Amino acid sequence: ELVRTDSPNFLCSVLPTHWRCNKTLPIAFKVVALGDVPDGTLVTVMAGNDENYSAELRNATAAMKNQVARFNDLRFVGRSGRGKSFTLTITVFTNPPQVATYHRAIKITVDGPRE
Repeated sequence: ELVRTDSPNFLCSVLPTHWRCNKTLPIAFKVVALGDVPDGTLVTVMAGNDENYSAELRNATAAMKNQVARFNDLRFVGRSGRGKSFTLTITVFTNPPQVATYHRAIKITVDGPRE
């Protein structure tokens, strides 16, 4: 497995985002989504609080084609956030929109423990 979504059939590789305005970190990113679709899917990273749905990202909206993606552009809690958890979701790119959510969302810091 990998950072899977609803099922181990759609797999991600990212590093934690437990703070506001993630930026283009040197960590880079990958996704692999196994199915019969001609494309792969669309991954969107959304920070809310079960009742907030604020979402806010900086290119953390990313599509897949040969059922794979390669990038470093994706940005979580983009134009800032506070008091929210990171609801990473895979939103599918065909007639039946297949919307899948990531196991563990972890609440984000404004400032930090110390800097």
